[PDB]
Amino acid sequence: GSISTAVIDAINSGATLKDINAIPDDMMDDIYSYAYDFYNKGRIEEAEVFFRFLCIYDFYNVDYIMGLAAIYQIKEQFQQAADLYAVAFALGKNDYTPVFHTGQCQLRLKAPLKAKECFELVIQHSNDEKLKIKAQSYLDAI
Amino acid sequence: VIDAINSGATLKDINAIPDDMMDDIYSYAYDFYNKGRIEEAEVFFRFLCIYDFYNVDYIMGLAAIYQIKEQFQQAADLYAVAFALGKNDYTPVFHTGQCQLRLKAPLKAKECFELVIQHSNDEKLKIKAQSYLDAIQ
Ligand SMILES: c1cc2c(cc1CNC1CCCC1)OCO2
Ligand SMILES: [Cl-]
Ligand SMILES: [Cl-]
Ligand SMILES: [Cl-]
Ligand SMILES: [Mg+2]
Repeated sequence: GSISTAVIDAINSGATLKDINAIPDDMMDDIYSYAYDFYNKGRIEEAEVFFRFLCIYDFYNVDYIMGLAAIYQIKEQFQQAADLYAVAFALGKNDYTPVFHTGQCQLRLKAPLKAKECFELVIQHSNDEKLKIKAQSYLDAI
Repeated sequence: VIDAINSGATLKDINAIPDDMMDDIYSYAYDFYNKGRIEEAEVFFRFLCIYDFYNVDYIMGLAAIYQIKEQFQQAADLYAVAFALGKNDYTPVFHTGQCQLRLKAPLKAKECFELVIQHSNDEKLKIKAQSYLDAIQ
């Protein structure tokens, strides 16, 4: 998966495609919009390939990581999604949506204590009042 | 092994080396590190991360090696993976902040140390993070 690629790239420490600016920003933006065109039409497998492609080229990009994590969550690959949401959070820091979705994933993974901590984190630190209501609704059920 | 290469799995997933032997190799990697045998520690931590990319302590060991060698971006990259995988541990975020300072990105560094202080339950780590924050202009 995308995380394995990132680690192998770091181990080998050779030149990557991004290191040589092999795909310009404007082309990456286009491929990202094509990925969502597929996603929005229900073509989830093609969207997944396009987001994997984006994450091979530029893994440490919140928008690419969040798109892929969403696909994994829909596909009920909850651990893979949670792992990617955590990468997105560590890169973004100020957006608590990846924490909220991780909490959803942890519930499905039968880890309610982890899920509770995720949702409490949202309520304490997010300034998105609507996200906080959603998180509280999950807390009410645990 | 070839199947794991062709199917993306880890060597750990197929129990290619016994558990206690891997423990020994990790200990030897750490011995090299503590003795300043950085070239050998790097080989050993790379070996460990090839064996199990998903092991947070293996990743952290290689990231520390890269940080010592002043490959600050490469260290920061691994620290982001180490965070995402690990068990509510903000230590990789703290070291990312150090890396960002060395990369002349003090606002990114500040956000790292602030994240540690807002969400870590490691009091000693938060003390260190605050000392860096106190110093950031
Ligand atoms: C912190 C960061 C995250 C996250 C979830 C968390 C919070 N976990 C709980 C807090 C105490 C331990 C369990 O999902 C994305 O990134
Ligand atoms: Cl938020
Ligand atoms: Cl580097
Ligand atoms: Cl900066
Ligand atoms: Mg508030």
